[PDB]
Amino acid sequence: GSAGKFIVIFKNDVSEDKIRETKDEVIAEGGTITNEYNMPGMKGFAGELTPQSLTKFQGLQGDLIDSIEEDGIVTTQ
Repeated sequence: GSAGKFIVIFKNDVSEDKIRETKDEVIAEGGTITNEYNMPGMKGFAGELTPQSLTKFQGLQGDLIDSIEEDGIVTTQ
């Protein structure tokens, strides 16, 4: 149902529980998770998102999301 899959990342400040939270927030909210990124210095994840969830961590960005890459609202590939 989502608008597709997305890939967001969190700065190197965000907390651990926070990560699981934000992600969980999407799980409960709407978006889902299919994969995650537990790299050294890189804390991100990949899964299903939408335009709604975006605005969520889209505005608060900078102090939460380091990089956001939407692949749902692409159309015409």
